[PDB]
Amino acid sequence: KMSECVLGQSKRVDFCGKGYHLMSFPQSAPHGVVFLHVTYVPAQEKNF
Amino acid sequence: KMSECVLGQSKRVDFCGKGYHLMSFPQSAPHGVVFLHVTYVPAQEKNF
Ligand SMILES: *[C@@H]1O[C@H](CO)[C@@H](O[C@@H]2O[C@H](CO)[C@@H](O)[C@H](O)[C@H]2NC(C)=O)[C@H](O)[C@H]1NC(C)=O
Repeated sequence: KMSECVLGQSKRVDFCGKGYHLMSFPQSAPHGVVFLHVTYVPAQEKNF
Repeated sequence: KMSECVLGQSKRVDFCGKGYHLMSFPQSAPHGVVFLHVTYVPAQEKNF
């Protein structure tokens, strides 16, 4: 995920958050890593 | 695979069946899952 979510834009479904992946930012944690995932989500549909 | 083969279209080779991935349908099995992989296979080539 560090390579595919932070150093790129992934198309893999539900791999870099929920929605359409735009970008991610890492944060360190005591014995691990926290990813902040920024996604695009559509809203307010109409029928045509 | 449930995320990437069923909830979307994958470009990963051989991850969602043999051929060019179109779509997949899940089925429940006892203690497991069965994937029905729908693929696109070209046929009847000519040379040019
Ligand atoms: C396209 O042309 C090639 C030859 O350039 C065909 O390959 C030949 O196929 C025949 C019959 O199977 C063999 O006897 C030859 O040995 C093959 N040639 C070579 C050099 O391998 C090929 O069959 C053609 N493709 C189509 C779809 O007709």
